[PDB]
Amino acid sequence: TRKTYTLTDYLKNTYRLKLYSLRWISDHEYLYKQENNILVFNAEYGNSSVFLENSTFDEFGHSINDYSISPDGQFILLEYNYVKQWRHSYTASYDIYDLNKRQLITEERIPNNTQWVTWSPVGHKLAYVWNNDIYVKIEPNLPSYRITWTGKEDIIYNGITDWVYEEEVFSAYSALWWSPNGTFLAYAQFNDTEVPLIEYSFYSDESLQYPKTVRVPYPKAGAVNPTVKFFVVNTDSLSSVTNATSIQITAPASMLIGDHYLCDVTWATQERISLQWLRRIQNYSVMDICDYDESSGRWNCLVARQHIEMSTTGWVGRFRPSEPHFTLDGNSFYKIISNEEGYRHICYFQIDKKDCTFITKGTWEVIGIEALTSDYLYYISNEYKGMPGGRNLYKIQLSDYTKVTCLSCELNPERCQYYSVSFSKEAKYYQLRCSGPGLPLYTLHSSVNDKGLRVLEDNSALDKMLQNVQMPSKKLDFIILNETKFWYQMILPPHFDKSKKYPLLLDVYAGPCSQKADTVFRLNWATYLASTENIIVASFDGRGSGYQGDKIMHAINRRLGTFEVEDQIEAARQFSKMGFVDNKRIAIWGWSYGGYVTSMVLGSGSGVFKCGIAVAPVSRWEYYDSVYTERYMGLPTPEDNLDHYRNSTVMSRAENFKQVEYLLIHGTADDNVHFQQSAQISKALVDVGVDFQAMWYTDEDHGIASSTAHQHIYTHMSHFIKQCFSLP
Amino acid sequence: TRKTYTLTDYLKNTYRLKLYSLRWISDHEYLYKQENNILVFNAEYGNSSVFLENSTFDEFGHSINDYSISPDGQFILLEYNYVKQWRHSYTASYDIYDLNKRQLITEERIPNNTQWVTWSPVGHKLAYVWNNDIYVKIEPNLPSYRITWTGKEDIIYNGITDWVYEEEVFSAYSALWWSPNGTFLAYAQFNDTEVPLIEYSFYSDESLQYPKTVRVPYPKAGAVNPTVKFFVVNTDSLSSVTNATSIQITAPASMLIGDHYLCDVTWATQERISLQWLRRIQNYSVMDICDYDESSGRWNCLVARQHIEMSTTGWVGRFRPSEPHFTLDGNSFYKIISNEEGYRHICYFQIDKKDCTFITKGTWEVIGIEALTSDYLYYISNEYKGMPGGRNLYKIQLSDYTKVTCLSCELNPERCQYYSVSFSKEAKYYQLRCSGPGLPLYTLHSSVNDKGLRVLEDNSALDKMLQNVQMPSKKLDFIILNETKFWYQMILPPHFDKSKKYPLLLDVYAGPCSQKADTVFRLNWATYLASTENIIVASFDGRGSGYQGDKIMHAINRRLGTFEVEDQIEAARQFSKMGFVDNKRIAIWGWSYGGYVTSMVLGSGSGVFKCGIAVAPVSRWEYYDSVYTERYMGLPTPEDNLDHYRNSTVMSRAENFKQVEYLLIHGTADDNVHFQQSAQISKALVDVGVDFQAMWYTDEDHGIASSTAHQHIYTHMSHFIKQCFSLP
Ligand SMILES: C[C@@H]1c2nc(C(F)(F)F)nn2CCN1C(=O)C[C@H](N)Cc1cc(F)c(F)cc1F
Ligand SMILES: C[C@@H]1c2nc(C(F)(F)F)nn2CCN1C(=O)C[C@H](N)Cc1cc(F)c(F)cc1F
Ligand SMILES: *[C@@H]1O[C@H](CO)[C@@H](O[C@@H]2O[C@H](CO)[C@@H](O)[C@H](O)[C@H]2NC(C)=O)[C@H](O)[C@H]1NC(C)=O
Ligand SMILES: *[C@@H]1O[C@H](CO)[C@@H](O[C@@H]2O[C@H](CO)[C@@H](O)[C@H](O)[C@H]2NC(C)=O)[C@H](O)[C@H]1NC(C)=O
Ligand SMILES: *[C@@H]1O[C@H](CO)[C@@H](O[C@@H]2O[C@H](CO)[C@@H](O)[C@H](O)[C@H]2NC(C)=O)[C@H](O)[C@H]1NC(C)=O
Ligand SMILES: *[C@@H]1O[C@H](CO)[C@@H](O[C@@H]2O[C@H](CO)[C@@H](O)[C@H](O)[C@H]2NC(C)=O)[C@H](O)[C@H]1NC(C)=O
Ligand SMILES: *[C@@H]1O[C@H](CO)[C@@H](O[C@@H]2O[C@H](CO)[C@@H](O)[C@H](O)[C@H]2NC(C)=O)[C@H](O)[C@H]1NC(C)=O
Ligand SMILES: *[C@@H]1O[C@H](CO)[C@@H](O[C@@H]2O[C@H](CO)[C@@H](O)[C@H](O)[C@H]2NC(C)=O)[C@H](O)[C@H]1NC(C)=O
Ligand SMILES: *[C@@H]1O[C@H](CO)[C@@H](O[C@@H]2O[C@H](CO)[C@@H](O)[C@H](O)[C@H]2NC(C)=O)[C@H](O)[C@H]1NC(C)=O
Ligand SMILES: *[C@@H]1O[C@H](CO)[C@@H](O[C@H]2O[C@H](CO)[C@@H](O)[C@H](O)[C@H]2NC(C)=O)[C@H](O)[C@H]1NC(C)=O
Ligand SMILES: *[C@@H]1O[C@H](CO)[C@@H](O[C@H]2O[C@H](CO)[C@@H](O)[C@H](O)[C@H]2NC(C)=O)[C@H](O)[C@H]1NC(C)=O
Ligand SMILES: *[C@@H]1O[C@H](CO)[C@@H](O)[C@H](O)[C@H]1NC(C)=O
Ligand SMILES: *[C@@H]1O[C@H](CO)[C@@H](O)[C@H](O)[C@H]1NC(C)=O
Ligand SMILES: *[C@@H]1O[C@H](CO)[C@@H](O)[C@H](O)[C@H]1NC(C)=O
Ligand SMILES: *[C@@H]1O[C@H](CO)[C@@H](O)[C@H](O)[C@H]1NC(C)=O
Ligand code: NA
Repeated sequence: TRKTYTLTDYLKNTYRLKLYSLRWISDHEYLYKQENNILVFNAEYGNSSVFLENSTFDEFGHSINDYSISPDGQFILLEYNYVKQWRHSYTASYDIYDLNKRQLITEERIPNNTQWVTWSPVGHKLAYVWNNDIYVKIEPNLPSYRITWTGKEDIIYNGITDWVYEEEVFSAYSALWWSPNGTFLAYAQFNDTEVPLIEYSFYSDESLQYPKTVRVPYPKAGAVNPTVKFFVVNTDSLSSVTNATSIQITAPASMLIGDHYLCDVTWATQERISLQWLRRIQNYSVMDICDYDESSGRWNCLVARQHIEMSTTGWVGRFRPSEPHFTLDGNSFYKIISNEEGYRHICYFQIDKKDCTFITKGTWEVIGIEALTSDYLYYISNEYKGMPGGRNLYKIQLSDYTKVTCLSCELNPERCQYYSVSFSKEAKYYQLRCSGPGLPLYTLHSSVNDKGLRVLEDNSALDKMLQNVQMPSKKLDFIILNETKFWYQMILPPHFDKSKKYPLLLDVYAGPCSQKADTVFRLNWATYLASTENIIVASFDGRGSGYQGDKIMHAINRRLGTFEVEDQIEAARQFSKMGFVDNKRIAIWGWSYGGYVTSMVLGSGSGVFKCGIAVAPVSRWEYYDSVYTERYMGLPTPEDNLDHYRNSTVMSRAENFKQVEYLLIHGTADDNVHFQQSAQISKALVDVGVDFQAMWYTDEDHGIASSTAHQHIYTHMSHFIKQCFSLP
Repeated sequence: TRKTYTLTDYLKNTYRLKLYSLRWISDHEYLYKQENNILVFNAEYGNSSVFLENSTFDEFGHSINDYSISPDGQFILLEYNYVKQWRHSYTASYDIYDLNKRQLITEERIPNNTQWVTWSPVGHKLAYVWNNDIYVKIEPNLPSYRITWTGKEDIIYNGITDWVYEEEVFSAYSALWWSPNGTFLAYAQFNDTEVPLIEYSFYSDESLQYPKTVRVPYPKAGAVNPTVKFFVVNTDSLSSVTNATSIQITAPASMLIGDHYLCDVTWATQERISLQWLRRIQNYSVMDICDYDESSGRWNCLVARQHIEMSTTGWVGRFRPSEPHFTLDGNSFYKIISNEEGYRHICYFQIDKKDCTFITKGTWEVIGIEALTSDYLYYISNEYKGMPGGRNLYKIQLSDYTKVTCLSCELNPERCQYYSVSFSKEAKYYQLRCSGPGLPLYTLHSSVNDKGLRVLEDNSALDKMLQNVQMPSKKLDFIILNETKFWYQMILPPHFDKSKKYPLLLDVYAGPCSQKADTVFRLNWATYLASTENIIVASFDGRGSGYQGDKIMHAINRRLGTFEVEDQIEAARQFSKMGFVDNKRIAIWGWSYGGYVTSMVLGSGSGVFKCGIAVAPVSRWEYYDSVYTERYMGLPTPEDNLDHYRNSTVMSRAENFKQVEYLLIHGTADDNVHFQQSAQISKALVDVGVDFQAMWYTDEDHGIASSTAHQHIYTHMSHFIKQCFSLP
C-alpha cells in the first residue's frame, strides 16, 4: 500500500515543485540562478557561462536578499536588510557592485531604509525613494539629485504608493515611470493628509514591554480618499540646473469635478506618455495622451487624443482599466476592452480617433496582451476548447486578423492547458510556463519560426516521487443553471468510488472576477484532505466570477453578499444530487473574500452545511477599503447604496449560526482586513448566545504566512474539519 | 427524583442569596431599602418608619443608579447617568433633593461627568471632583468653591486616583479625606506626566467605522511611576473673592530620597492626621502624625511621632501597611502588624513612643480591627478551632488583655463559621453577617451585654427552594507538606461515593495573601460542575497564601511562579492518590493570577493534568503593573531581580504544553491584564508547534462580566471541561 499525501507532506514541502525562473537581459540572453551561481544562458544554443560566482559576496557581511543588474550589464544592485511592509512594499539597504572593475562602490551610497529603487530601462541611471522623496543618480558613484522636497511620513508620498494605491490600484509600491530611453522620469504624488488612520496593536518579541500602536492611512468605504498629482522631470537636465522642474500633468476637467484616481501610466514613445484616470464612481475612465513640447518644456494632452472608457453594467476593467500597448511609432495602441456582447477583447485605436476596431471576438476572453512586434501581437486567452479556466498563447497577424495561430494549444494537450509566457527583450524568444493540469513544464521557443528549442524543466524528479504516493484526481466540469454553464472543480480522493458517499468540503473565494475552477496543478491542503482524509474538496464559479463575460461578472454589481453567496449554496445542493456526497457531511471554508462568503452561507439558514471555517473574513463592507469596496458597491450613503451596505453584513445573520459549527480565525496585525471585522462577528455571536470556535494569530497579517503560523493554522483547521466529519 | 444545580441555574440566578444591606446613620438607627422605599429602623426595638417613599422620584426623568443621604438626613444625593471606568472609578450626573422642603435643588448644580462626590462626615457639605479638580459646596443650593486649578486629563489628578493607585493602593477612585467634623478636607494629587500609556483597540458598536484606541497611563514593572503630593484645605474659611489655600504636607526625608507611594490616610482627631508612606521597594513604610498649628495655619509632623514599619522577610502589610485605629483623644492607636513569629496581631502604640505593645498573640491572625471603645476593641480573626479559613468576631478588654470574648463563635457553630460585622456609630449595636458554611444569616446585636436582638434575614426562602435540588457538599481539610499543614476544599457531587472515581478540577488563584479554602457558602460554576456533571472541584492554599503567618505568605518573596505553582501540582498529585479521584481526569483552571498559575502548571511538564483553562492570565511579570508586581518581585534590573522576572514567564514553558489540552481566553479591552499577555502566550505556543484552544472576548475587560459574555465564557468552558473528561 502506497503512502498518502499527508498534512506533514504539505506543511514540510516534502514534494517540491521545481520552477525555472529566468531573467531576460537582452534579446537572446537570460540569467538563471543554479546552485547560488548566477549563470548567463544563450537562448539560441542553450550553452552557459558563470555571470557571477556564488562566492563573490562571501565577505560582504550581509545576507543578500535579491539582486538587479543594470540594463547595460555594467553594474549589479545588491539588496539586503530586507524588511517587509505590506503586500508589495518593503524597505532595504543597497550596495552597487561595479562588474567591470569587480569592486563594490563605497561612495555616495544608496541610503539605508530606502523604499524603492530602479534602474533606468537603458544604461545605468538609478531612481530611488527615501523618506517619501525621489532621488536620481546619473552614475552609481556620484551624488544624488533630489527631485522632491515635500515627502512626509504617512502624509505625502512621492514616487511610492500609499496603502490603498499599493493594494487596490497599482499592485506595487512603486509610483515612478522612466521613459523608454530614460530621459524623463514620471511619478505620482499621493496626499493622505485627511485620510483616517486604522490603528492596531503590534506586540513584537516578548521583550517589548509596551505594545506598539501601528497607525496607517487607510480609507474605509465612503471615507476621505487620498488625492493624487502627476509630474514628469527631465533627468538629462539634472547636471545642468540647480533644481530641475517637475512639470505637472493635471487630470482632465471630467475627473477634477469630483474625487478620482490615477489608475494607469504607460509611456508610448520618448516624448509621449499615456495616463488613465478613474472617477471615484468607478464606471467612467479617461485616457489622456500627452506630448512633450520642446519649446515650452511643458506636456500637453490634446482632447482629440483623449479616450473615454465607461460601463453601463458595472465598473471599468476587471480590477481596473486595462493597460495600452503602443506600436513603435506611438500613433496607435492595442487595449483589452469589453465588447458589445460583454466579452473582453483586443481593440485597436489610432491615438486621435475615438472609435476602435476589435481584432478578436467570440464568447471567450483575452486575459492579457503579452508582446507586440511590427508584424504580430501575442496574447493569452481562454478560447481553447471553450474552457474559461484554461489559458493559451496566441499570435495574431497585424496585417491580417484572420490569421490567428495558437502557439501552445497542441504542444502537450493532456498535460498542459494553462500557460503563461515570458518573452525576451525584443520578443525574439519566449519561455512557456505550463502550470497544469499535469506537472508544470517549462520550455523555450524561438519566435522566428515558433520552434521548440528545448525543455528547461519537466519536473521528472517530482514525477518519480509521486509514483509512490496515492495522489487525488481533479475533475473540472460545468453544471447548467438558467441556461448558463457554471464551472466547478473537485479534488477527488484516490480510488474514488461513485457508489460511495464522501464528505464534501466547499473551498470558496467567490470575489468579483475570481476563478476557483481551473486547470492548474496544485499541491495544497485540499491535496491532503482528499488523499489522506478521503474528503471531496470542491470549488465553484457562480455569478460575479471572471473570464466569462460581463453578464456573469457584473451580476453582483452593487450587490455583494447576494448571488455569489446563493450560488455557492446552490452548488452544494447540485453536488448532493450527484449521488456520491454524504448530505450529512458538507462543510464550507474560505479566506479573505472567501471568509466573508463562508460566513454569509453559514448564517443563511440553508440547512445545507454542517460546519465551516472563515479565515480573515470581511464582515461589513464599511470596514473594508474605499477603492475595492466602492468599485462593486458604490458609496455607503442614503443617496447611493447604504441600504445594501447595511443589509449585507455577517453580523445581521448571527442568530442563524445556531444551526452550524463555526471556526473564526484572524491575524491580529492584519492591515488589510482589520481584526476589527472578526471582533465584530464574535461580539454579534456572543450577543445572541451562539457557541463557536475561535483562533487569533498574534502579529500575523492577512497572509498568516509566517512558517510557524502557517503550520499552526492548517493543523488547527484539520482537527476541526476531521472532528466535524467524525474522522479518526 | 429532584433536579440538579444546572449551568442555566448559575447563569440565570434561579437561586438567589438574600442580603440585608443596612446603612448606619447614628448610634441607634439605620437605613434599609425595602421595595424601593427607604425605611429607617430603630436598632433596639426593630420598629421602622418610611424615610423616603419610592414614588417621590416618579417624574424624575432619569433612571437613578444610587442614592446618598447626607449625615444629618436633610438631603439626598441622586446618582444617574452612571458610566463605568475601571474597577472602582466611574462618572455620573448628580442631583440634590431637599428632604424637608420636598424639592429638587435646581440652582448651582453638581456638573455632568462628575468623577467623585462625597458628603462631609457631619452635616451636609459636599466635595466633588470634576475634570480632575476639587470643588466644595458648603450648602447644596450655593455656588461651589474651586479648590484646585491644575487638573488635567491623564496627567494631573486632584482628589481622585490614577489607574495604579485606584487598583493597587486605595481600591477606590477617591483620594479625598474629610476630617471627622468636616472642617478640613485632605486630598492627594497624582502626577502621571512621565508614566507610559498602555494602548489598545476598542471596537464599540458595529456602526463605528474605525476602531478607537484607548490610552491609559499605566506603569508596568520597572517603568516611571506617578508622583504624589498631599494637601489639607480649611473648608470653614473659604472665600468667593480669594482662591483657597491648600497646605502641603511633605513626605519624610526617608521617602523623598527615592520613588515612593502614599499608602494610607487616616484622621486621628479634629486637628490631627496620620499618613503612611511606602518606598517603591515596599519593605519600608513610615507613618507621620501631623497636628494643626492654629497660630500659623500649618500642619506639623513631629519626628518624635514617626513610626517605622519594615519587613526583613517580605513586603509590608498584606497588600499594604494596615490602617491605624486612634483612640478618642488621638494620643494612642491600635494597628495590625506582623509580630516576631510573623503572625499578624494588634499592636498598641503611643503617638510619641517607638515601642508598641502586642495585645493579641498566637499562631493565627487578626483579619481586621472593626470597632474601638474606651473599654473594648472589636476584631475579626481566624483563631477559632485553629481554622485559617474561618472568621469570627471577638472583643478584647483594653484594661486586661487576658480577657478575650468570642462574640460569634457559638451562635450557630454548624451553620456559621465565617463572619463579617457592621457596627453602629459609637459601637452600641452590631450587625453580624454569617456567610457560611450554611446559608447566609444576618443578625442584630447590642454591645452592652452582647444580646442577640433579632434575625434580620435567614434565607429561609432559599433553603426551601434548595430542598428540591441535589446540592453538592464541601469538604474543608488539610494536607501536610514538610511538617506544615496547608488547607484545601473540595466541592463534592451529591450522593458522594468514596468507592467511585470522579474526575477532578483544580480551581486555582494562589496569588500572594490569597485564600481559596474557606467556610464560605457559594453558588457558582463549581456548584454546577459538581451537582450536574459529577466533577470534584478542589482548591488548595499553598505557599504564598494568606492568614497563616509570614513563614507561609513570604515564602514566594522575590520568587513568583515558583513555590505556589509547585504546591498546586503537589496538592493535585496527592488528590490523585486518593481512592475517589480518577488520575486520568484531572484538570486545572483559574482567572487572573490563577490564569498565570494554571499556565505555569500546564507548562511544568508534571504530567498530572490532562487539560486546563487560563482566563486573562499574566504571562510575564514585566507586563503587569509596578505597584502589585514590584511588591513581590522587586525591580526588573540586573542589580535587583531581572533574572527571576525572565525565568518565571509562561512563554519559556511553551514546549511543555505538547502533552496537555489548553484553552486560553482573554478580553480585548482588558485594562488590567493587557491582552498582550495572552497574545504573547499564543505566539510562543505557535512558535513551538503546540495546538491549543482560544477565545477572545471583543471589548470585554478583566471581569468579562457583561451579561452576554459571562454566559458565553462559562458555556464555552463547560464544553471544554466536559470534552476533556469524556462527559456527554
Ligand atoms: C487578486 C486581485 C487581482 N486579480 C488581478 C488579475 F485579474 F489581474 F489577475 N488583478 N488583481 C488586483 C488585486 N486583486 C484583488 O482582489 C485585491 C483585493 N484587495 C484582494 C482582497 C479582497 C478582499 F475582499 C479581501 F477581503 C482581502 C483582500 F486582500
Ligand atoms: C484582591 C486584592 C486584595 N485583597 C485584599 C484584602 F486582603 F483586603 F482582602 N486587599 N486587596 C487589595 C487589592 N487586591 C489585589 O490583589 C489587586 C490585584 N491587582 C488583583 C490582580 C492580581 C493579578 F495577579 C492579576 F493578574 C490581575 C488582578 F486584577
Ligand atoms: C555560447 O556559445 C557561443 C557560440 O560558441 C559563444 O559565442 C561566441 O563563440 C565564439 C567561438 O565559438 C567566440 O566568438 C566567443 O568565444 C563567443 N562570444 C561570446 C558572445 O561570448 C557564447 O559565448 C556562449 N554563451 C555563453 C553565455 O556562454
Ligand atoms: C496635502 O493636502 C492638504 C489638504 O488636506 C494640504 O494642506 C493644506 O495646505 C494649505 C496651504 O495651501 C493650508 O493653508 C491648509 O491649512 C492645509 N490644510 C490641511 C488640512 O492641513 C497640503 O498642502 C497638501 N500637500 C501637498 C504637498 O500637496
Ligand atoms: C526645488 O524646487 C521646488 C519647486 O519649486 C522647491 O519646492 C518649493 O519650496 C518652497 C520653499 O522651500 C516652498 O515654498 C514650495 O511650496 C515648494 N514647492 C514644491 C513643489 O515642493 C524646492 O524647495 C527647491 N529646492 C531647492 C534646493 O531649492
Ligand atoms: C532619448 O529621447 C530623448 C527625447 O526624445 C532625446 O532627447 C532629445 O534629443 C534630440 C536629439 O535627437 C534633441 O533634439 C532634443 O533636444 C532632446 N530632447 C530632450 C527633451 O532632451 C534623447 O537624446 C534620447 N536619448 C538617447 C541617448 O538616444
Ligand atoms: C447636564 O445635562 C443636562 C441635560 O442636557 C443639562 O440641562 C440641560 O439639558 C438640555 C437637554 O437635556 C439642554 O438643552 C441644555 O443645554 C442643558 N442645560 C441647561 C442649563 O438647561 C445640564 O445643564 C447639565 N449639567 C451641567 C452641570 O452642565
Ligand atoms: C470642628 O473642629 C474644628 C477644629 O477643631 C473646630 O474649629 C475650631 O473652632 C474653635 C471654636 O470653639 C476655634 O477656637 C478654632 O479657631 C477653630 N479651629 C479651626 C481649625 O478652624 C470646629 O468648631 C468644629 N466644628 C464643628 C461643626 O463642631
Ligand atoms: C528590602 O528589600 C531589598 C531587596 O531585597 C533589600 O536591599 C538589598 O538589596 C539587594 C537585593 O536587591 C541585596 O544586596 C540585599 O540582600 C538587600 N539587603 C540586605 C538584606 O542586606 C533591603 O535590605 C530590604 N530592606 C529591609 C527593610 O529589610
Ligand atoms: C421606634 O419606637 C420608639 C418608641 O416606641 C418611637 O418613638 C420615639 O420617637 C417618636 C418620634 O420620632 C416619638 O413617638 C417619641 O418621641 C419617641 N418615643 C419614645 C419611645 O420615647 C420611635 O419613633 C420609633 N423609631 C422609628 C425609627 O420609627
Ligand atoms: C508633573 O510632573 C512634571 C515632571 O514629570 C512637572 O514638570 C517638571 O518636569 C519637566 C520635564 O518634563 C521640566 O521641564 C519642568 O521644569 C518641571 N517643572 C517643575 C515645576 O519642576 C510638572 O510641573 C508636574 N505638575 C504639577 C502640577 O505638579
Ligand atoms: C557554488 O557554491 C555552492 C555552495 O552553495 C556549491 O555547492 C557549488 O558547487 C559552487 N559552484 C560550483 C560550480 O562548484
Ligand atoms: C547602514 O547602517 C549601518 C549600521 O548602522 C551603517 O554602518 C552603514 O553606514 C549604513 N549605510 C549607509 C549607506 O548609510
Ligand atoms: C455610474 O454609476 C452610477 C450608479 O450606478 C450611475 O447612476 C451612473 O449612471 C453610472 N455612469 C455610467 C457612465 O453608466
Ligand atoms: C485663581 O487661580 C486661577 C489659576 O491660577 C486664576 O486664573 C484665577 O483668576 C484665580 N482667582 C482669583 C480670584 O484669584
Ligand atoms: Na433575639
